[PDB]
Amino acid sequence: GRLIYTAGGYFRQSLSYLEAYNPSDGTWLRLADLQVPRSGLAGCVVGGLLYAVGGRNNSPDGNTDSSALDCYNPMTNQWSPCAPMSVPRNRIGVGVIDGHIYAVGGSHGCIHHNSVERYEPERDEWHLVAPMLTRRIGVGVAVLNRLLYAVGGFDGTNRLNSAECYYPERNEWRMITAMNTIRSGAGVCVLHNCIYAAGGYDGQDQLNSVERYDVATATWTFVAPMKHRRSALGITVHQGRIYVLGGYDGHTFLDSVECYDPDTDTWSEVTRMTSGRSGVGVAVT
Ligand SMILES: CC(=O)N1CCC[C@H]1C(=O)N[C@@H]1COC(=O)c2ccccc2C[S@](=O)C[C@H](C(=O)N(C)C)NC1=O
Ligand SMILES: [Cl-]
Repeated sequence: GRLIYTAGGYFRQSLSYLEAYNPSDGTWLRLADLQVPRSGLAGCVVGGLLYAVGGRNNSPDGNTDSSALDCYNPMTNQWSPCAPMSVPRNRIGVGVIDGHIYAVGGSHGCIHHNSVERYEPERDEWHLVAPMLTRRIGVGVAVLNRLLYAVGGFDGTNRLNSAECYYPERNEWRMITAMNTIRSGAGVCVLHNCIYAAGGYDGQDQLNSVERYDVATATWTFVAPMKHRRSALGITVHQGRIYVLGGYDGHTFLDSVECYDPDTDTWSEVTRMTSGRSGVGVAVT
């Protein structure tokens, strides 16, 4: 029984919520709140532990970008602080290779990072790796063939359709085929050896379009669009299906959870979050 965890988010301000959805019985679990509210964070799992990486705490009285790394133990229902990153990273992308967390791009105030750093849970240490070829905030990160892909985002001036690839063994980045659509704040994940980029914002509108990268043909192909246009959505893969959680559609903060079936190329609404929010960190354990 694996659960879909949603951490933080934004609605009126940055949120502390930690909730877990059970796709089998359709139930929601209210877990221990994050010690610090955060939106624009990313979640990941290493060794059955959930990690909440970066983000920003938006409050009516002030905002603070986060360099924090926090660890949640499902067995104890406890958050424990870990070593912080070298810099705050709001609107971050995260990816796991060999139980090591890569924190990719994001912003700190006026600064749009191209820097990337890697966390080692065994040492509780962050180390900078080679920076990306492009500054990317609202970046989608996917791990495919033990390579770390950084997909779309925003560079401080322009929203990107470009994508690049990190080779951990060689410690280097290379540009790959650009997507068909410019996407900042999309849901990026890997399903059946493909990278999916669902939703996002193109500089004008929130998107419902979904495209997938096939490594063999090095091409991006459009698949069935989602029912809702959404940017700042949470995304995950559970039992061979894609789940998109919340986001912003240009008018409202969505509580909608859609599920993608690759066999039928269809999306369906599976549940609703307890409240609408955007900028959540999502992971499965
Ligand atoms: C104008 C604006 O963004 N404001 C004004 C001050 C607070 C901030 C706000 O409200 N941010 C939240 C949280 O967003 C995120 O965590 C996030 C995470 C990843 C990528 C991108 C985003 C942005 S999201 O794609 C754009 C969407 C929006 O345009 N409005 C609601 C008007 N904003 C949001 O949901
Ligand atoms: Cl924000």
